[PDB]
Amino acid sequence: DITEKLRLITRNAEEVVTEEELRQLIETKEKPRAYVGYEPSGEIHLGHMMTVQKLMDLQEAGFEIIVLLADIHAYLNEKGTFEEIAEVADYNKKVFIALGLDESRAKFVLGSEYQLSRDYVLDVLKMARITTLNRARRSMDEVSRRKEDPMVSQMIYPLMQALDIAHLGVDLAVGGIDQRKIHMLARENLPRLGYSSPVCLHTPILVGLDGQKMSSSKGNYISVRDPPEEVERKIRKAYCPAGVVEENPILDIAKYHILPRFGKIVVERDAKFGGDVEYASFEELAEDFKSGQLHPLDLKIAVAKYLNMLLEDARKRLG
Amino acid sequence: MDITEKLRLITRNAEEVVTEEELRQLIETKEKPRAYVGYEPSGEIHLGHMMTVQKLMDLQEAGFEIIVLLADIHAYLNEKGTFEEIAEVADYNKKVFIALGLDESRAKFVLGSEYQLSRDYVLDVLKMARITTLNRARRSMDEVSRRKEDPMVSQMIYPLMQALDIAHLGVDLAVGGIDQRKIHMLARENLPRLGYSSPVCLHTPILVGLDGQKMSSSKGNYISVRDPPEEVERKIRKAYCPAGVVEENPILDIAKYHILPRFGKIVVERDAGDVEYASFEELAEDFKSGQLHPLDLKIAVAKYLNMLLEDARKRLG
Ligand SMILES: N[C@@H](Cc1ccc(O)cc1)C(=O)O
Ligand SMILES: N[C@@H](Cc1ccc(O)cc1)C(=O)O
Repeated sequence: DITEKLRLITRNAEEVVTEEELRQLIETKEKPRAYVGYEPSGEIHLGHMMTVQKLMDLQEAGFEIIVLLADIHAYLNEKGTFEEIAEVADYNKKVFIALGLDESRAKFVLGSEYQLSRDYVLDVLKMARITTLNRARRSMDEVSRRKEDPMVSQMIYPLMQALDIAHLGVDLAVGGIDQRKIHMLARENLPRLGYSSPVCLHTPILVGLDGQKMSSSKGNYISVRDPPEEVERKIRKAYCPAGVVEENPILDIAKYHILPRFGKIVVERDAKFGGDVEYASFEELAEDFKSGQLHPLDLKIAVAKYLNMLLEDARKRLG
Repeated sequence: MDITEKLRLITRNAEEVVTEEELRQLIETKEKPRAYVGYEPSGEIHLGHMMTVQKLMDLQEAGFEIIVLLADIHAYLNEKGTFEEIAEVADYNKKVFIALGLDESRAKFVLGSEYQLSRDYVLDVLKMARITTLNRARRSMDEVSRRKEDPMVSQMIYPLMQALDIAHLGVDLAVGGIDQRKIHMLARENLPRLGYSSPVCLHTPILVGLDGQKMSSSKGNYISVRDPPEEVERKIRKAYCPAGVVEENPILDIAKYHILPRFGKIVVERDAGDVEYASFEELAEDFKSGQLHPLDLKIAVAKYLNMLLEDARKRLG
């Protein structure tokens, strides 16, 4: 079964640090623990669903799952007042549950629950003493709200993230590939504090609907709160080059959200365009897209329909 | 004493007071204003430390409650050693400061780790970090950090904590060498943003070494409280003491900052013509004119410094 759980765990993962460690981890200790941390956000979008889906894969593969609602991190990264963040954190927990991470499959933890404890703060000070400002600053390049002229709070942020792995008893740290430098810092520094180096699983960074970097500004992304009509509109005008698989926003939704959740995707089409076709794997879909057998217009309609089913169900649970 | 005498005593030998207006108001409105000086525990206590110790004595004489913060966590963040090593040095420093005159009967001692790891304090550190730019924090540590470039993250946290010590210790007047000015300005601007009062700051000058240059452990151009009498005499005899020149003259500075304030007067033996100086102005005037020769001044300075250190070592045990 090791082989099949390894396949599921690494599905749609961009990188695993390291493969061997992950394998031996599944071997020794039949109770592996993985987590993902999230700065509470008023808007939960496909990007979040990227790592959420990976947590569901892991839970299906036998892992214990922890979801860290990193409220202190959100504060340090200028996401608002403690009060505002506390409210978004509760909202986020509801959504994650509604998306499938129910409290019987995952344990939700609030950073403030332990990040102000004496043992944790002392570790932060030790981490700060052995970490150069340079290394810390560089680890935050793709994470900090401020790339240039950051606040001291953003330099403390990576140290705390690394410590969250140790204090939550995590064996596998899951996160987007933009968390890579922070995870390497953890692997290098945690042992110096008497903690084990974590295995890391990185997911790819989803490009926005326009084919460029996803940005809260442009709004080139889909939120779990977007109504069916809005989802349809955004997909309709999304960048989707015919025969181009990589960096294709629509293909990405099929690959990362629909197929993993539904198993297959039916693309209804008029007879003159080929008639209804069903894809049991992404490689089959991509192959037809690459060859021109599957046209962007038909794929878009199907992706919008499945995504809407996904979100509708989410809202249903969300009550 | 009246307000005038208190202000003269407090500002005596200060390089800067931020601000004198705030200081007068503090004294006129608060019954027991509080002042402090923080020190990273150090293996060697020297005349530089005795400079701020004397200022705390002046403040206490003026009615202030004085606190000595043994900043153990700060020493750790500024790479002074393991917690174990720093703890031992902190204990030693406390005994030395008590021996020098800041006895537990007249000053309160606080160890940083007693409160710097508490929830309320740590939360304030996060709040301070949130409103302080890395650039300002780094710049404030220019003359404080052990690492000029390539500093550790611990050294960027350091100034935030020093600023917060002022609020958490209930301090009204922060005392420190002029090299602490940037951290103090950070405190004056950001503490109010966290809902705390802006402290009055009093800065003492940086004491030049015995060769007239920057004190350095490499040179040994300074007097340590542990130096035996003959070593103090040897170091003073050999010290930079430019004839007729007063500014940053190491020997005249010892008379100015340590002897006159403490003994109230300084007797200099001279052949027939012993002279008693009651003010540094009188002493300096005679030095500039040539009426007071460097050799005679050196012998007197060594004598008084040895009385001070000998007494301290006796109290130390
Ligand atoms: N750094 C993560 C959030 C996070 C915070 C703390 C952690 O322990 C883990 C993850 C992000 O940018 O999404
Ligand atoms: N920064 C001071 C030490 C200090 C530490 C903490 C304080 O609150 C005050 C002072 C020095 O360099 O000597």
